Amino acid sequence: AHAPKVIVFISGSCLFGAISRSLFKKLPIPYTVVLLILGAILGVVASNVPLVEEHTRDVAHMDPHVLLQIFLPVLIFESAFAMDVHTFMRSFSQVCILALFGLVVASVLTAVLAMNLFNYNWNFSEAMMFGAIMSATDPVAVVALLKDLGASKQLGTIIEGESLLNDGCAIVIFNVFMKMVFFPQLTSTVGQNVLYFLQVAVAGPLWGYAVAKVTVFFLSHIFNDALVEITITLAATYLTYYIGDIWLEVSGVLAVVVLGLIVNAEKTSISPEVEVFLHRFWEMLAYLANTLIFMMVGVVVTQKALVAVDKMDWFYLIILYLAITIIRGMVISLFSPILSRIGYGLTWRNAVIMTWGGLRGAVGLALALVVENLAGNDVIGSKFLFHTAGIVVLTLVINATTIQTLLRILGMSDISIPKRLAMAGAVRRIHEGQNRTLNMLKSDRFLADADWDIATAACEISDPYSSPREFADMMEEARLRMLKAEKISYWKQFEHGMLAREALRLLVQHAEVAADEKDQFILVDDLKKSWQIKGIYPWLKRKLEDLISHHMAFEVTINIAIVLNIVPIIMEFVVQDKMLQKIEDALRISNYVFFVIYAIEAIVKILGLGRHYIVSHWNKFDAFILVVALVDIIIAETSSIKVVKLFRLLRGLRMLRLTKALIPKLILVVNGKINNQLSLGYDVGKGYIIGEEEVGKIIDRMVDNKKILRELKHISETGRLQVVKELGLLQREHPGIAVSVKTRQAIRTILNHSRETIHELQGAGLLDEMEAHKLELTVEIKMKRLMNAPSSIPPPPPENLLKNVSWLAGDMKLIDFIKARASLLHFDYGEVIVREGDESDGLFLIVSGLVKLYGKSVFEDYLTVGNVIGEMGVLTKKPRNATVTCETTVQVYFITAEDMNIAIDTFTLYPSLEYRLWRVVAIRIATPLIMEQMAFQGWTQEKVKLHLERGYLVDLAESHFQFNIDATLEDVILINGTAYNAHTREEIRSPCLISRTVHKLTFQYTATEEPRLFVVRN
Amino acid sequence: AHAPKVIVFISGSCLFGAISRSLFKKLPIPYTVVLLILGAILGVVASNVPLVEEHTRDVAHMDPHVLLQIFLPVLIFESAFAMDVHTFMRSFSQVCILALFGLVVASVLTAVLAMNLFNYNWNFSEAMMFGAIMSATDPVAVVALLKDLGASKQLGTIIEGESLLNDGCAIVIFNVFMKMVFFPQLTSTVGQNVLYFLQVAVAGPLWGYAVAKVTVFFLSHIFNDALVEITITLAATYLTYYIGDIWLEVSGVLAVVVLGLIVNAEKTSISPEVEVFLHRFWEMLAYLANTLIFMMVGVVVTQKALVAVDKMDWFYLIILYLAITIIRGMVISLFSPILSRIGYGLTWRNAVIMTWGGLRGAVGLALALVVENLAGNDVIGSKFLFHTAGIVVLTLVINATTIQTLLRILGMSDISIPKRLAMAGAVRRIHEGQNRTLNMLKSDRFLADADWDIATAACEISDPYSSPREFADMMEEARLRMLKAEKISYWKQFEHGMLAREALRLLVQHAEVAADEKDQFILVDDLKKSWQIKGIYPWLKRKLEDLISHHMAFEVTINIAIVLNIVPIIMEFVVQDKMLQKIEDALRISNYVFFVIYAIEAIVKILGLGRHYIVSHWNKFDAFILVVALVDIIIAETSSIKVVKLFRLLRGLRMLRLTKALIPKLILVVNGKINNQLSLGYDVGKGYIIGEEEVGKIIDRMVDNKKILRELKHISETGRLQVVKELGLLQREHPGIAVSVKTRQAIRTILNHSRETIHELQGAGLLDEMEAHKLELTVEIKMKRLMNAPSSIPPPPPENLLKNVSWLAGDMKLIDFIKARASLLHFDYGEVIVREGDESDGLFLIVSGLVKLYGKSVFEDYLTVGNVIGEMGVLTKKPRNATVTCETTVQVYFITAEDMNIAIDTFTLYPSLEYRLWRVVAIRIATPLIMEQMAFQGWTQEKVKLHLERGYLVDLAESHFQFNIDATLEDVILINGTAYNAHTREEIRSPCLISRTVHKLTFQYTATEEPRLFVVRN
Repeated sequence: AHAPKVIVFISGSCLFGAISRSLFKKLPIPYTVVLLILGAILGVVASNVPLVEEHTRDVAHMDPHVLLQIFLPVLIFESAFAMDVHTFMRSFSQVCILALFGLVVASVLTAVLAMNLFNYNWNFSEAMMFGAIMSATDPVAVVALLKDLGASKQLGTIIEGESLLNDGCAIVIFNVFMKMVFFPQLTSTVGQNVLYFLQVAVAGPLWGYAVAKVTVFFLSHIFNDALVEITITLAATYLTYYIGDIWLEVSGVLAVVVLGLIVNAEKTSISPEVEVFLHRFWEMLAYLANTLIFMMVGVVVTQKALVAVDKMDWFYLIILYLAITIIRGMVISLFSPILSRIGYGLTWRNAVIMTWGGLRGAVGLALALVVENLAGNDVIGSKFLFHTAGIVVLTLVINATTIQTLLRILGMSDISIPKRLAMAGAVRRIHEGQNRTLNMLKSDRFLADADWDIATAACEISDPYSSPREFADMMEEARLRMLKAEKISYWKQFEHGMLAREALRLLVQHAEVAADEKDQFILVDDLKKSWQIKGIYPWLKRKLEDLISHHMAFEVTINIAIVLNIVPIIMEFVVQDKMLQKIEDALRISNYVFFVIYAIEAIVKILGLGRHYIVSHWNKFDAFILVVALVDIIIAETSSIKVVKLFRLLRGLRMLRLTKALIPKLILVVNGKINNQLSLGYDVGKGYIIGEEEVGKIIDRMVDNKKILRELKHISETGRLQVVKELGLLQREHPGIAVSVKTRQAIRTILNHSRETIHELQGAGLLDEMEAHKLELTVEIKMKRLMNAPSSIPPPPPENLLKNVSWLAGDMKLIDFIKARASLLHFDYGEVIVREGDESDGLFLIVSGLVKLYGKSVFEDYLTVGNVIGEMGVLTKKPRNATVTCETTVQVYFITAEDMNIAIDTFTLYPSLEYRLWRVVAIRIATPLIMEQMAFQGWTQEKVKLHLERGYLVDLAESHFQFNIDATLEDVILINGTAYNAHTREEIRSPCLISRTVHKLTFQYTATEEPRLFVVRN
Repeated sequence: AHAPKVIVFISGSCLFGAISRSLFKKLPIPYTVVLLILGAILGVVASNVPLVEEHTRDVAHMDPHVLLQIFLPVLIFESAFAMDVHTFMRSFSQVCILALFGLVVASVLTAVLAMNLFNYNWNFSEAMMFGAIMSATDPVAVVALLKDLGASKQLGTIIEGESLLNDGCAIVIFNVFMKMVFFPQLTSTVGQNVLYFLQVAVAGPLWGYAVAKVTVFFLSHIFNDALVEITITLAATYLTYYIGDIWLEVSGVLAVVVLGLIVNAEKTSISPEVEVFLHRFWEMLAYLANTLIFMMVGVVVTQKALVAVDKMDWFYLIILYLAITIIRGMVISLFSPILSRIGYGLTWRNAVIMTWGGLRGAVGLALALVVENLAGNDVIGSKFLFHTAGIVVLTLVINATTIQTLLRILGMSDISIPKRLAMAGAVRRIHEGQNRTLNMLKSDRFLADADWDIATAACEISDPYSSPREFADMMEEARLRMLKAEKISYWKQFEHGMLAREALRLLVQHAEVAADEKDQFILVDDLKKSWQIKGIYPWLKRKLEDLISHHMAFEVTINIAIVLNIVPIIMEFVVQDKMLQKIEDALRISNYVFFVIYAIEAIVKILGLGRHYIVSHWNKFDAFILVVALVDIIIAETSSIKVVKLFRLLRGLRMLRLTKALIPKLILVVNGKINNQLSLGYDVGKGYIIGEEEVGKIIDRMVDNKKILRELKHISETGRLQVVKELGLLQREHPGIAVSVKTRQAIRTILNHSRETIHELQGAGLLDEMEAHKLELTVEIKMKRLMNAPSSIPPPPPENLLKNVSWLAGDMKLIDFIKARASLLHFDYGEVIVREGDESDGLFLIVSGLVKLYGKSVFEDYLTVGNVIGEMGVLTKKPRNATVTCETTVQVYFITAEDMNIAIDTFTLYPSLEYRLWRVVAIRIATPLIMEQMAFQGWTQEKVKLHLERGYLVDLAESHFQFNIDATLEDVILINGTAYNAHTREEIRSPCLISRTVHKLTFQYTATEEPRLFVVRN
């Protein structure tokens, strides 16, 4: 059979690709040129040696179908799949203008040249096929350099996206003109041509979109089956192309492009193992396709093409190379007035790279082989193949090698001083670690006599990269140094999962954009562009909710019944539109019986709802459709004008009333869009707030100048406050979406720490490897089920807020008491709930709204639902520390200090209510104190809070003296009250970090300021 | 074209497999039965609806070639690839006996039944095809249960290996009898039949072995190219099959089996990413093959088979099911007298599982489809397909579901108390961690109002599994508790890379075997089976080294010349054996010119070496071959008997002398085999020593009974000492191999810690993600280059040992001094180098041999090259602490205390020589002290040593008082000398762990016992 033999030839191609790719890794020329050389050699061998000709001929040629329907889909999908979708969408308008118009203009100009330069006397359709071939690109070799050098990352994204769209549209143009040349048909009317344009250009992406959304839907519902996900992705990728191109005659390649982009975007719905597998799998297929195409080009160019090449063809080829380079540069320059004003903009030297980086590749060669096959004996196939191969070789030899020197000359290969210094520091760190390990290993019993001259050489890692004027100098130093601290903070937040990858990239992009620009800091108005939702979706949401504003089984039954009955309707009316004696009778009978049994909705609803049945708007349509069907059924017991109008009405009216059930789902879709935008804005805002709170502890130990310190601290806080206000406003604008976004991240954090506990048990050897996977898989299934959480969650009632406060969360009997003794208060904008210095009246738990707080230790921040205000008012029993003002309509539970005192004095079990309240206060006191001692040591706020979570209040009043052992402790904070050192007799009367040299403490009955102390176990 | 359509059908199969696999996950029946049902439905549809018949018929049938040459290789290779090779090799004799003989006996018995039960009147060849089909297996559904239950892991390995070999040999038997039935040929002679048997049974595995070794060779030389590795593996896998089955007519399937097993074994030569990709890729292909085969079976069984099935065929099918189950059980029982005495043995209930677990699968169905296609219109194809499908369905419905209940009834589904308790503890740990994180999250500003009723329910992980008599009870408790501590230690050593995976599995197997057996502890003689090298390779090594015992370019030129000239020789003599006028003349001329130019070896060597040229043995053959060629060339200037003998001699003599160059490489091969065995033994011994040294610190805090304590401590040390002796002996037996094995692990440890430093910088955000990958890739390329390190490394000279001692390793001027003042001593067995209580004479650095040490703090251990003996003899200047005796011929550098005192008093820079010596002493003192405080806390010895590596000696004598701050320190050990507490005035005169409550220390001029103190920075 032929299939084993083609697999054999594919494996031969595999090994030749391996050889070429391995040996010429040193040399600058890419391996594809070596594959062309090998193809040429194999061609001459198979020509002069018939013993191998008769074997190889059977596989040496490829039908147009295998090219256009296997190779091109693979290449185009792999290109669409490896792309970073988000930056592409960020630059879509620029990349799409450049691709879709530059392709047309470049192909037209190339076709004009091919008619006027070459003596081949081609007509315009042939020249346009030629231009479409010569306009394809393959910059995989250049985007790699732009990624490695790191400079102008947006340029790499733009070039790659342009290549993707350019290749897709080039294939479409080729498919048109190939038909006009090799499969001519009679002149179609303008209307049919317009429909054909819409079929290829508009139906394609829409078909891809539909299949992509269906595929991601199903992928979101598969668990513990990597094979099913992989298989579904592959089957969808091929069926999209085949059904599009063959059955629908819709542009398959564009649908495949859209499918790749969408599936890449929705990567969160795919388990990570399947993600990495799919990336490597499509890379492998693209590699095989490239090797096969290049070797086939060499073989057939020696066998069939070069036998008909004249001395003038080489001159034409050189002129063509110059012409296409000039055309591409001219196109880019001509659109520069537009591209400069959209997306990323376009620097001159970026335009130079984009011109020079236009490598041609496998797509053009595959199209040239299609032409060569279809042309048969005509010279046009040989001319096409020769010129395409010549251009490919010239670009891969000249451009693909000189691109590096061009990057150097234009001044872009220079790696920035920041990154160079970071690399040098990291290398020295690694080197010191190696030195330590070398010493230990030398000081060991078993490996004492290893040849260290070999080992030390073997491990050596080496560097890969090798007064007011003074006040402005120091200011620019501090500016860049602070932005570096912000970058570090954003990465640290990412690694623990406080940040989504997209939020991280947004923040890092804003930080590097702020670094290169003069006198700049991260602009809060550039962050606001995230959570400021575009009004389209809110508009739609309120509209649909307005539009949607008797047992449960009835509507389920009727909604099923519509789907059931539409099949008879369409079956009959399509037949009547197209044009068994029992079948038409059976269809009419089915219509009549359906109309009869529709009493179970019509009259049942009329009687159940009573006279007011018609008040509900949709029941009016329910009556109307029955009225129409009654007449058009009664007619049967009594012409063209009857039937051709009934076939309109009895279809149209029956499908319409399904929208009543459809709207609730579109509401969910709008909610999902709003949820995604709100979640991204929330993540970036929270990340920025935390980054400012962390960098605002580092700067006090990192700039000396006590004027630059104040200016940077002011810029930091004036940025922070706007965000903390706006995030509070977002909740009020869209409550339930925010509630869902909060619950989701809560679960995510819990699951991450559960995985870390599992890995700790695994590394400690307390849990088997096979048991570790079994637990981890449940962790992952829960994590994936997070993606299917409702996009909106109903906000909890206030009693559920009381039920969940950290200190209330315990005894049901205490919760019942607090229900029995509480009051609910409501306040308007600008009402001030708390003043400084007033005596304690009770505790406030805010259940709605946003409040601003102010007071000297200043403290200008805000609080929101679930926060408790006046925490120690009944513990310390002293004048208020701060003022609280309503920034919004605010609702709180107020429980009087008289109400507290009873429970305070009565709930005295070992998990004491006073103990719980003081611990809630102590964590808040302790966190800044721990940070001020460790922010430069590298911990984040959340690890600080988890570290303090293990701690407990010191059980004083057993006796008023204590000293501790570090074998049972690791940190101490004095929260409140008066204490004094047992050795030095120095008093401590402040919230203080108890330094680790403080040996022994003693206390006394300063009854107004009684002590509390907090300690952490190892 | 046909290829796009077959891809479409494959994608349809993909989606049906996805549906069946997803929906029936709850139900017990496997999805393949659902695929058969779907195939049946599709068959009846395509039968009664010609509109889809005309479309589907083109793909519905499959040629025998696509089955036998695509599907079967894929299935067999995937089976061979997923297998754990090492346990399979450990049980190979048992599994191979059972597979290769049970297959023959079962197929013969089934064929006899098929002749005698069925009225089909088959001949013996047809019945043997039938038996070969019915003897195939597919236990993938049962080995999964045996892996999940964890009981009888060896049984899972045995069943899986039996299936692999059984399927391979069944395909071979089928290929024989299919030829005899459907492609008959004339009766061959017995000799040709014997050659055919050798061609199928012996040449197959050898061809697979050759391709496997070549493939792993090339894979060992590829770096930073995952695609090349993947591509080469796939190309090799298919070319092995194709070249074997088609060009060589050698059994392809067996070669594929051997290739899969070998490539799986050599996984260390493949980058891990390529490993996981290949596993998932072959799983995917096997899944596709299974789905396609089952659906095709359903389609064709409805279209062609069931139309010719009678009421008696069902009775035959049921009788056949019973018969094959009985036959398999009988075979297993009959071989039980043999299988019980080899490999794993065979428990009765294991035999019951193996009988009931014999699921049939895709291989039998594919062979049945081959028969059905070849039979054409004959009833035999329908009978074969019907019976095969019936057996498959019966086994998948009955056996595949009842296997779980059988495992329960026989008493194997019960999970052991140890694992249940471990799971309960791990679950409670995870639950407590979730509780902590829940509390913190509640005590947070941003997520305060998340619906915790949703979150807490969402994250909940749940348990998956739900007096002398008293002295013996306590003894069995301590025995099992110690073995559990050993298991933990072996896992902890693995996670940091002190152990190879195989060494870990050896130790864990020995630990669990020792746990289930009564009154048992890990037997040192079971560890010895690792490093006790079988004598074959040492024998070969010495033999080849004996056999192998004038400018450099000459031999390179001649070794190339032999390879060059053999091509003319073979080209001429094959032609003369087979039977251009210029070509034969040119060949003779080439022979004569080669003989003439061979003067450049013959006479050049004779003159260069002189008269004694003939003394070297190989020069005698060099002269002999020239003598023979001279006569047979001179003949041309003067018949059959001439030519047919010259064609023997002038070939044979020319190839022989290449063995002189070949032997040096075979020496390397033998060295590699010895290296692998020695390395595995070394790893297991070192792991056992460290495990005993760690568990020997835990037991003092883990058993109360001070008699069971002594007995277990004695069993531990008496095991340890034998290993520490034998590992010392191994070095002397095979020096350079041991040196290479030491250097390799040194580099491995350094690279692991370098990777950890990189990940630390990455997590701290100090290094970019893209920079982190760039460094990590260099780390990985170095790690992979470790695999190509020489298998033997020449032992360093003594001056290189002096050059590398931890304290000598510094100033070149000090090294020069030590060269200037040193002495080298040699000692025999039983000479005692050091006695207790003698005055200091100097320091010993051992450069060769093994010495035993003894002394009260007892200390009964050994030391080896690179160890220094008498470390503080010139520091403390007091009577010796211990006795040292030569266990072997021993050589040491002895440098007199008089020689020390000068350098001690002169090398006083900041990196003081005395400082370095005291630090070398201090680490040795400090390590046990840190372990005794932390062994139960979970640290290993190596993390202890790395922790101490950061520490330094306290710079006393600035003033004799000090106190420290934990913000600059983390641990303290007092090494030697006299100190006293500043507050309590208590003296300290012992090597002591300075507990963290010790605030302040003071010292004094007790000149005989001056103090040294060691502290660790954070």
